Amino acid sequence: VRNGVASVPRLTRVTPRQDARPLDPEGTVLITGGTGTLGALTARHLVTAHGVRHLVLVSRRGEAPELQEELTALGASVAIAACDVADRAQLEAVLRAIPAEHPLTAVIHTAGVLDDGVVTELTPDRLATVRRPKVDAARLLDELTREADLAAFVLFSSAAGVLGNPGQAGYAAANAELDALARQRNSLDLPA
Repeated sequence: VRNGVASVPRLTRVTPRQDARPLDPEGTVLITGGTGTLGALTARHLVTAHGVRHLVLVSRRGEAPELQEELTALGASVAIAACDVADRAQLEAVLRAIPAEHPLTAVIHTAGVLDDGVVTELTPDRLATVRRPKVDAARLLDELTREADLAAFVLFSSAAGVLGNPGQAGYAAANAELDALARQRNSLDLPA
């Protein structure tokens, strides 16, 4: 209910507009959780379709030999370091390790851990744990890369935050906060 008028949320079909700024091929793109299946898929998509030969993967383990070799074969030089995207100092160090000759051209955020639980079984620790590597990590990416040459700021939210899924209240909160941060970045005219 805004200014006396009530409205209801409905999903409407969207015809995509081809107005977004294209990515710079000879730059680097950040992909959080690249070692994961979603991160590896996004990295392969960026290498194949967009022809990007520089990629940085941020994950807890910090290693992904199969994707590293796959992107090395295709000609993409990939630098991976052990860093949680939620933590500040490690993320700053990793983004400092990005070569000056290949600035960060785009940001992709697919980091996510599932701790699904019912409300009667819900505790604040689960909320903090689920919102750290997804919401706080995206906040850190927006905070540090607000000056960089960004054309894509991808946030891998889930249907729990929009449609609603039983037993995924913290996950839904994280997804909706990701949507809110993306809207905040878009209102600034930064890509999101």
